[PDB]
Order: sequence, then structure tokens, then C-alpha cells
Amino acid sequence: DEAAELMQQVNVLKLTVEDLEKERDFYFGKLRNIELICQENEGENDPVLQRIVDILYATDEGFVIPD
Amino acid sequence: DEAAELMQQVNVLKLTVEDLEKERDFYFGKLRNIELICQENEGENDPVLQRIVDILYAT
Repeated sequence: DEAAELMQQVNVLKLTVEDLEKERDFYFGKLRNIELICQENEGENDPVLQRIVDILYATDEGFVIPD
Repeated sequence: DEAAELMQQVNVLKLTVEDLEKERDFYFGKLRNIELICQENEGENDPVLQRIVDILYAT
């Protein structure tokens, strides 16, 4: 029964999607919290923060949904 | 046709898994890059890096 087999596969993939969404969003949230820390401490010429800002750049929201 | 409908749903959910997983991995890798920078600069007693370390390991 192909329909039954596919329904089981759908249920499993849905759980996987829910889990991955949470994981993605949790890591993204960490990146955003770190971006905030950098933005707050902006213009104090800390070279390590500059390193971190440069890493952060590609993870910016504007590359996912235009802002 | 339930089987055909479900098959399309599987295809979409596989693509969704792929997209979410790749995104998760990319964000993880970036966090790990930041982690290393923090580790390398530990014992400088930089309070901003302490803030960042605390975010990294928050649950």
C-alpha cells in the first residue's frame, strides 16, 4: 500500500522539519544576539569584535528576507 | 488520489528538510567560527567576549 507507506514517510519528515526549524532558529537567534552585542559595542575599535562582525556578515537577515 | 498527493508532499518536505538542514549547518558553522575566536582570545579578560561566550553556550 503505497499511500500508507507515503503517509508514514510524511509524518516522519514533518517531525524532522519541526526539529530542524527549531534548531535553525535557535542558532540563528544566537547569531542575532551576538550581532546585537557587536552593534552595541560598535565604534570602540576592538579588533576581535571586528573579526566577529566579519564572520556575522553572511548570516545577516537581509540575505534571507530583503530589508 | 491519496498516494499521488502524499508523494508530492514527501517531495516538498524533503526539499524543506534540505533547506532547513543546510541553513542550520551554515549558522552552526558561523557560531563555531565565533567560538574559536573567543577561545583564542581567552585570558584577555575582554568582557564583550564573555558576553558572546555566554550566548554561545546558552541553552
